[PDB]
Amino acid sequence: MITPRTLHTITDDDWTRIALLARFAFGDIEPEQTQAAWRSMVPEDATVVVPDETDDAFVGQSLYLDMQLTVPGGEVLPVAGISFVAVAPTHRRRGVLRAMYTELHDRIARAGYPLAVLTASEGGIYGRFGYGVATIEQHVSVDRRLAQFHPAAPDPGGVRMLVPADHRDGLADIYDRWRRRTPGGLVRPDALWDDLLADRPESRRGGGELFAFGHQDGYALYRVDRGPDGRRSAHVVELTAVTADAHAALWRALLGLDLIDRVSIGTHPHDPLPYLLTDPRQAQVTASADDLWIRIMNVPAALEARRYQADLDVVLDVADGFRSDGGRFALQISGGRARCTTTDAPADIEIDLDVLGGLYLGAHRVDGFAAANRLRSKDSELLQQFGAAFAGDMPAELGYGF
Amino acid sequence: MITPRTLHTITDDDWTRIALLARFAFGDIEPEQTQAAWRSMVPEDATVVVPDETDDAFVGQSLYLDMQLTVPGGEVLPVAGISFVAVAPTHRRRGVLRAMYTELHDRIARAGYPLAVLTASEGGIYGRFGYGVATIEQHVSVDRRLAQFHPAAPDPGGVRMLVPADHRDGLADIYDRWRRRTPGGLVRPDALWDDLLADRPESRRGGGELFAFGHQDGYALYRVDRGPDGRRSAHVVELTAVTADAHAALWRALLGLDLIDRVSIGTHPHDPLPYLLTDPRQAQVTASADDLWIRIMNVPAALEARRYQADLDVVLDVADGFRSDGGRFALQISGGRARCTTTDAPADIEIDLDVLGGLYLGAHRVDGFAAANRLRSKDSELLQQFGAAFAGDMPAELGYGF
Amino acid sequence: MITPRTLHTITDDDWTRIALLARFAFGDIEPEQTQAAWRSMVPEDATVVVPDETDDAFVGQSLYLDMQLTVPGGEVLPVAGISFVAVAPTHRRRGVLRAMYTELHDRIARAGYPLAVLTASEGGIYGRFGYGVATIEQHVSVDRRLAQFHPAAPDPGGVRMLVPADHRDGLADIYDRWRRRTPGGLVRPDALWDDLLADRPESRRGGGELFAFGHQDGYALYRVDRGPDGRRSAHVVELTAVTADAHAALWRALLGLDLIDRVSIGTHPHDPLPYLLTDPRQAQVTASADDLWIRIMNVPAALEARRYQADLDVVLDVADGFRSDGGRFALQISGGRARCTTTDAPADIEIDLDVLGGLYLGAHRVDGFAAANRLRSKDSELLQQFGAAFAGDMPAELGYGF
Amino acid sequence: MITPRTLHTITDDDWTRIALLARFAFGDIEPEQTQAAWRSMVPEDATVVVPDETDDAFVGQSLYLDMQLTVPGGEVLPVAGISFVAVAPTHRRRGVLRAMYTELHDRIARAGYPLAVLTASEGGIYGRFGYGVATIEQHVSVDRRLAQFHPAAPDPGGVRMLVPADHRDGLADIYDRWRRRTPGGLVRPDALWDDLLADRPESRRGGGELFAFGHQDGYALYRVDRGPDGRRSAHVVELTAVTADAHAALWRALLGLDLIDRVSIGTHPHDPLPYLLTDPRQAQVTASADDLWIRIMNVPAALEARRYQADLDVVLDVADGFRSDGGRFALQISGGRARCTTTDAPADIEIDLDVLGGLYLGAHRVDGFAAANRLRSKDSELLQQFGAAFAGDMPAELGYGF
Ligand SMILES: NC[C@@H]1O[C@H](O[C@H]2[C@@H](O)[C@H](O[C@@H]3[C@@H](O)[C@H](N)C[C@H](N)[C@H]3O[C@H]3O[C@H](CO)[C@@H](O)[C@H](O)[C@H]3N)O[C@@H]2CO)[C@H](N)[C@@H](O)[C@@H]1O
Ligand SMILES: NC[C@@H]1O[C@H](O[C@H]2[C@@H](O)[C@H](O[C@@H]3[C@@H](O)[C@H](N)C[C@H](N)[C@H]3O[C@H]3O[C@H](CO)[C@@H](O)[C@H](O)[C@H]3N)O[C@@H]2CO)[C@H](N)[C@@H](O)[C@@H]1O
Ligand SMILES: NC[C@@H]1O[C@H](O[C@H]2[C@@H](O)[C@H](O[C@@H]3[C@@H](O)[C@H](N)C[C@H](N)[C@H]3O[C@H]3O[C@H](CO)[C@@H](O)[C@H](O)[C@H]3N)O[C@@H]2CO)[C@H](N)[C@@H](O)[C@@H]1O
Ligand SMILES: NC[C@@H]1O[C@H](O[C@H]2[C@@H](O)[C@H](O[C@@H]3[C@@H](O)[C@H](N)C[C@H](N)[C@H]3O[C@H]3O[C@H](CO)[C@@H](O)[C@H](O)[C@H]3N)O[C@@H]2CO)[C@H](N)[C@@H](O)[C@@H]1O
Repeated sequence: MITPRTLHTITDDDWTRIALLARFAFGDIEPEQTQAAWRSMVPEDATVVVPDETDDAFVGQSLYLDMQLTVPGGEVLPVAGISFVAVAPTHRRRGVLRAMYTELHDRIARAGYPLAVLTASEGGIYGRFGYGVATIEQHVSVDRRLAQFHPAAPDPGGVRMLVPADHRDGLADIYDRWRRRTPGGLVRPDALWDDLLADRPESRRGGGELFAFGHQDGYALYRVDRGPDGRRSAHVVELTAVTADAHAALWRALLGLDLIDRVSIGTHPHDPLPYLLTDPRQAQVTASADDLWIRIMNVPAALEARRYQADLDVVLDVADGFRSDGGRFALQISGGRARCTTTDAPADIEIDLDVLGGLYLGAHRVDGFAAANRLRSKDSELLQQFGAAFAGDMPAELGYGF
Repeated sequence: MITPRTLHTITDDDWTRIALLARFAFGDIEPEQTQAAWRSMVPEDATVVVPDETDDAFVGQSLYLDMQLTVPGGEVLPVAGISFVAVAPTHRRRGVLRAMYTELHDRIARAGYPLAVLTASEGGIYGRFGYGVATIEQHVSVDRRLAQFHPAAPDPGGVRMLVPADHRDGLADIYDRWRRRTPGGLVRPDALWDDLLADRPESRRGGGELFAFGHQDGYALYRVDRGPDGRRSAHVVELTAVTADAHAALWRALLGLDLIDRVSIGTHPHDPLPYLLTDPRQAQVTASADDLWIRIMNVPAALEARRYQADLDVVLDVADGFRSDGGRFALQISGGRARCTTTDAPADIEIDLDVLGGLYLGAHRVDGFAAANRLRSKDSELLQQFGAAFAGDMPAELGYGF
Repeated sequence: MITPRTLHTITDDDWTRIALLARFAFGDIEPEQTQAAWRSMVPEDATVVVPDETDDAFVGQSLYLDMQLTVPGGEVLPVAGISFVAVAPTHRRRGVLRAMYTELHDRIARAGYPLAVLTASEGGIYGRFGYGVATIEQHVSVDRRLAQFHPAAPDPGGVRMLVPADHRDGLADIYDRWRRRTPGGLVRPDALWDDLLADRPESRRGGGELFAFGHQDGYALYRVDRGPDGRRSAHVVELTAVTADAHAALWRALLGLDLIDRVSIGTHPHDPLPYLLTDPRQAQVTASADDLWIRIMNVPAALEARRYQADLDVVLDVADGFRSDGGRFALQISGGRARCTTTDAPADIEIDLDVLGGLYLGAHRVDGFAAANRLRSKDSELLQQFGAAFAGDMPAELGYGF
Repeated sequence: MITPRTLHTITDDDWTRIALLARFAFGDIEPEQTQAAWRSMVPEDATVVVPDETDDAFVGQSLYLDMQLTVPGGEVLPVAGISFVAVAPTHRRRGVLRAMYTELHDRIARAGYPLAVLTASEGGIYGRFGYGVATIEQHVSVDRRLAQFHPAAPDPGGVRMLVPADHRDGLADIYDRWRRRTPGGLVRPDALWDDLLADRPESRRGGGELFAFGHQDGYALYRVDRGPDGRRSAHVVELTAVTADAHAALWRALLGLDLIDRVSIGTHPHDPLPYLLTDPRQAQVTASADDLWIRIMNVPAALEARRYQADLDVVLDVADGFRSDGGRFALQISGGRARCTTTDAPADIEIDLDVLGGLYLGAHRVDGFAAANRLRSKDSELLQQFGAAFAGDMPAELGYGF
């Protein structure tokens, strides 16, 4: 009783049927405008579902969004943004997920995309299907009362107080400038902008209505919120800056607010904030989570489209235990650019598709993977070269979650 | 108007004074015998104090340890380790601290040391003097019952259950082989060993009673504790491993304790553990914090000491605002080795000595300091090269605190 | 080089700038018709703001409300209620505050107000400007199920349960009766009652709709809420009694609710609630925090207005390091009343202006101040006599906060 | 059934009976040396027990310690400190406690004591027996990191660190100088001093070993304590200060412990500590609670021993539902000194014996009692004159627990 039919387009009864299943698997009723916004991002032939005994509702679902992701060196690639994946609580353990994934990857594949990307949702299983953790989110916390900036620290001022809803075109532009300069940057449709700034109480979790700071080269969205204390603290929801001074002047404004005791952000790994303060201990790094996951769908494409931090000439055997996207490729990186030729010479390096996925925005070291035999070579030193080559120019940051 | 006094040698009465201040200053301190080992490690003319208006106990105290740190590429350097620094709460008011630091650091240079090192005390100002954070601890924490090793991951066995005090010599040179390999490695006199494996109730601190896992190329000391819940959790006091075989093996043993709920450790930034499991989410990285602070006491000595990761030719002006260990240097790095001579040439890159110290073990990135003007160049990729070169290839781990 | 600017009258696109600033600066934006009411209370030429270089929103703002304060002895003085003072977290450190406070106080002075009053908010630098804490607020928690009145203790009854809104006038009259009897007493404009009984969800925390109790001489507003447990307790929001029996009878009421585990109230220091029980231990006193602060603007005006508890023939040297309302005064107090007149004699007692302020409503002892050398006299008993004089019969208590 | 007998002295076998019953009723068995300390204090014919059927153990116990309370004006009286009151939880609800108290209070009365005193515990019924709350213990905490002393504030200097053990005499001497100035000052026998510095761990509340700060005119005693999250608060157990400076100097000391995030203390109502800080808000009053309770045994003797702050000539009717120590009394106060003789004329103020005991150290304001009818007079300004007379120059602080 398992066959998946790929929706050519998402009718209003299909979406209703999907927002039912999705509601069970993900929690709240993301509001009408938020999902419509999401629905608008779905290329056609991009929704694989599995119906029930009587085709009244769905008992499995998936889809990818049509996205454009920046990779190191600056190129944008179109990526397939896998999401709204759910199998009914009732039908699990009967292999619905796998069936539906194969069909969605053959659709993702035929539709052209070089990379597939997701965020991890609880209970998901991703490694064996070839997805690796590509970016890291690091929650960092500053007690504003004791933080005090370093002498050398920039102090560019020129930060306006903003109503975010009134500067859609303004913000969205700042974001775009950063997007083009930062790996992990997704393009964000006017749809989502419209929907973010709206400040739906629903999507709202973690504070009240939305405050915003503005700079010619950056902006910051944050919410205030009280604890059991009475004592409030600020949570930064997005802080996007395109110049160092943007970034600095914003952090300066943020620790400006006398109302609040702490400010926390969910940032990327090497954020400059601590180095801005006289003493790094004043900023308090308190978690490191996975953010963006990545299945490389077409090796040569993906590997050539990005730039490299060291030079390397090697044959690379990619294991793929789900599809046939691997094989042996000849990686040849010359002045930080690659030419990734299909081969059947012997290999220098064996790598599982999920770990090629992960290295890819330069967020990892071969150290963990190698020591875990997901990254093999008779030649210890070459494997260090490989990692250096794949290391990132700039710290990856996913633009937004999906 | 206050002059400090260098003690040619620390007497029983001195030490009593020193112990008394350091108790008020650091909290009811180590046992008598731990104190005895630290004392053991203080060379001559290495103690600076500000005597009380009449000498009973001191108003100000500082000394340094004779130590031996490992730098990248395995060279070992003698380093001065600034410990038991403290100003009696009754004189934190009047500039005692700078007085001692000036004298103590004078002493440290008269003695030859290329580096001064310390771990941070609450209340200490540090970069002012040229100490920068040079290594990092991530607090990783795995939920045993849900963790799961990767199918790929090595399962070498080789683990012996241990009573720790009973293989003091064995453990001790596993740790040496490690020390010799890892940047950050402090030598560890047997005085310190016998103190730790003595496993004293006061110096137990956070948990129950040391357990040990032994292995031909690694050990793991841990303590179990249970809190209000009724449920236990292991905390790893130290895990030293020389092979990735030792490490996997040790970690397999660790996540084998049915007794245990979570297993916490305090380790370096790019630890194999999460890569060893099927889903990097099973391991939960929580907090990242400073470990080891460095002040470079002799730029050419220390710069020539380690090895590097790109080539580099640059003239470096190094800004010290405490002593005069500053100045313009030719930094010439090829094939890893560096030649660093003093010069009158115009500088390509300015750098503040406290950030030169931080970068010294390969720990950070340039982006942060650059962003804050603690590191400048009109050429923006000269910087990117400089950084690229100072980077490490073994994550730096401070050997123990002091 | 900043010149501030007085708004002779508040515009609509003036009130817009002010709310926006205020929202950035005090957490939430209180409901519209809350703002409407306050703004209703701002007299002419009583708003001081600082425009941006652009002059689009405000980067500094402050204003006073014209009010009506009761002092020891029942006299009622007009008082500048300093409110909404706020500085954009962007132009911080630019000392706009001194620029504004200095104009806003010239205004207050021109207007002829004897006192200025405020409630404190985070970051507020207040003593520095001659403000002093003038009333104290004790929080109290009775656990109903073990509480029980004393045998001797009044049981008048006469408490109706009310719906708050419907007896707006009735409430208002009762309040007013209290006000004229109780130093601390602010007049409450009808605008404000309306907004109070209105009970909009947005400035309710913590609890639900607003329950109430009505005695001929007293009333009690409160909210109930489920906490974590989730067991319920009642926050008394405001309880006003003119006679001991309304006090008794209302407390009786409050403690007879059943949902309730405990009843909590913020109230003044010598509240007879605990004296009303068989054991004061039933009535847990939780905190003691600042409420109303006072800056004496016209020393003679203000001193003369109230009346006193001891006699006193002393020469006062009020010290003011912000403005110039200092000087030496012959303060002679005979049987209640004081004639304070400016003079040239040397001093007996010297006294910082912020101290005179806090001492004004009686709720301090001179001991603390004297110890700090904020209250200096060479004559030891003179000081203790000053205290004697400035004490008061009715415990001071602010009417409501702003 | 119940017939209490009054031990002439305590024999070693009698003490074990009491230590037995005490453990059941109080939990920790105070170390041997503690118990001896108290035994030391128990005078002749001062122990009252009820034995059980076999006459092997006791099923009800009580005694009083011979003590020395300091009352207003600085005169010391001998007071009977009721201690160690127990009833076997087996024989509770049989009237054991009233029986025991009645005889204990003749012993006290016939002994010649004008005051019984105790620190309340458990349940703890105390009102009816004539005991009222006499002194108050307000808990204060200071976030050390944020607190600043007011510029005006003494910085007297003069504080040393100590091993408090090695300074018992000079400590006790300072304590003595304080005890004779402060109402509530108990005399502290060497035995007790010896037991406090004994620092035994099974009587150690609020931290680890004892720290000391000594001044010639005061000392602070505190423990340090580490929270779940590894940050230390330091809790003062005793801060005895004989002059203003010593008080300033010691706080100035305490707040200078970089180790410590907050300091806390259980102190008296009007301590100067918040007044010493530039903003009183950095100090936080966090509880207010009963300390010492008092029963007046002999009204005339007691009222004559203390001094007063006003004058009055009144007939005082003292209620008493447990003994007949009440009566009507001519109370005339002038010069702050009172003569009090029995009189048969008719009364102006009728007073419960609770509230005379409670009002005795000048703690309370009479408004509370009067509202609750435990204090009564027609003439409403007579109550007011009574209270005014009964207030106290020095804030009262119990010397130590018992
Ligand atoms: N594949 C899992 C996905 O889970 C989704 O649910 C959400 C979450 O799972 C995901 O949360 C990500 C988290 O994975 C991730 N490890 C870290 C990240 N901080 C979170 O994202 C969060 O931060 C960014 C703000 O910059 C926002 O874009 C996002 O709304 C917010 N929830 O962001 C998704 C969108 O808010 C979808 N319900 C589902 O379509 C999809 O399948
Ligand atoms: N100069 C500053 C120093 O502060 C010191 O303070 C002690 C602690 O602050 C320091 O603790 C460090 C901590 O700062 C640091 N941020 C991280 C580190 N993990 C802790 O160290 C801890 O872990 C290591 C191994 O992990 C152990 O060997 C060590 O005993 C343990 N305390 O280790 C020191 C000794 O435990 C000393 N009191 C003193 O010698 C010295 O003045
Ligand atoms: N300068 C502080 C001013 O506070 C205002 O904001 C609020 C707070 O400052 C103020 O809070 C005060 C608090 O300061 C104060 N130290 C103690 C008091 N418990 C609180 O007030 C609270 O209690 C009283 C009744 O008990 C209520 O009337 C009041 O609405 C309530 N918020 O009550 C105001 C709410 O009406 C104004 N936005 C602004 O003028 C400025 O922030
Ligand atoms: N309640 C009756 C008494 O309780 C005693 O037990 C102890 C406690 O009751 C009493 O604790 C009191 C507390 O009741 C009291 N109402 C408030 C006070 N904070 C506590 O006292 C505490 O702080 C004081 C300093 O103020 C310290 O001297 C003392 O170590 C500490 N116990 O201090 C007593 C001894 O430390 C006796 N076992 C008993 O003889 C006696 O009947």
